[PDB]
Amino acid sequence: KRILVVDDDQAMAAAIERVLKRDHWQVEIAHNGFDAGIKLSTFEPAIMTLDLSMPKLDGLDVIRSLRQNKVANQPKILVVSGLDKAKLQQAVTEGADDYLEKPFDNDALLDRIHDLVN
Amino acid sequence: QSKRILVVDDDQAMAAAIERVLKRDHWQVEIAHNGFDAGIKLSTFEPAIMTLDLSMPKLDGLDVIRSLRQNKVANQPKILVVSGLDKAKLQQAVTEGADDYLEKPFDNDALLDRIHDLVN
Repeated sequence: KRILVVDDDQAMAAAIERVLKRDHWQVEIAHNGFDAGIKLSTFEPAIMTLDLSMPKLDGLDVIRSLRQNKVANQPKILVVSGLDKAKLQQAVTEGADDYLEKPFDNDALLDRIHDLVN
Repeated sequence: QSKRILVVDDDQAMAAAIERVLKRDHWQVEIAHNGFDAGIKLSTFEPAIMTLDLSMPKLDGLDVIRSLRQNKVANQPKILVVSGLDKAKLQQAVTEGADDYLEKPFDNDALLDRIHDLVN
């Protein structure tokens, strides 16, 4: 029941955290790649939400590095789409498990999360 | 103690030149070009030393140092900060916990002196 939220947008990351805390999830937030990298084995989560509109983080390369470094505890990757769609389609192709598109409901978030583990 | 060094730098050529000097000096080297790879390799490779470039436009070296302190990572490497124009960022990195620094441009033997000083 551990969830890592990766987003540079602190207000959005906080808003995501609130909805997950209602649905009884333990949340950690990373605003950058390094912190996301560390928390992947320091917090050791089951699902990682990964925002694809981070100017200083490329989601594709996160997915790439995950499956090409033979990392243990490799979580389910829920990709959060926005401005781009070529990025989104090749993130799922690269190895994102499921996605959310802008805009998404709080229920659409939790149903995506529950479909990912069950 | 080990001979493992993680070189963190987005400049592929600078990271390759650092790696060449360390390899020739009998160190085992991995490279990360971005923060996520750096953070992943810190677990999977467990370096004794991490060299951290302060001129990475997508990585703030202060965030790396603070993330290591705040998450309380086991078996942390010693951090050699590699600094460019921003002198205030250099001093901030050192005060916040960087173990040593190296100012760019540097010679091969200046790199080696720092690396050897961290392990001695």
